Amino acid sequence: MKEVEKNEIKRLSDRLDAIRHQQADLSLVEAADKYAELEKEKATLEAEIARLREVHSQKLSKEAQKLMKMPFQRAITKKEQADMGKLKKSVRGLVVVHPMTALGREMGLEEMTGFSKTTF
Repeated sequence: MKEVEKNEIKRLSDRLDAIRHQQADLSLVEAADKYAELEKEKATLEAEIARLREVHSQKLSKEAQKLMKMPFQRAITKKEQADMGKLKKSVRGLVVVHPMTALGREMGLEEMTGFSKTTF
């Protein structure tokens, strides 16, 4: 489905990036005005996108936030790692997140993790 949502995060990023590079060219000495307002525009851009990303921190993501409040869960031993195929099917579709992947690096995971609504 793709959703195109990723294009929007790229957009607001390009906005702030262009602003701080614009303030790279602008010194606080030569632009004790233009640089200062751009600091304000920045300050509010942040405050906004962080008000948004506090909604999206308290509720980190949809899936993520529910993975955190899951009933039956763990980080999977090498024993059930070798048996991933019999592991995931018995649970009736388990949810498994890898540590070295970005999602696992960000949520803090140093081990292969699993999660479900069903026992395992």
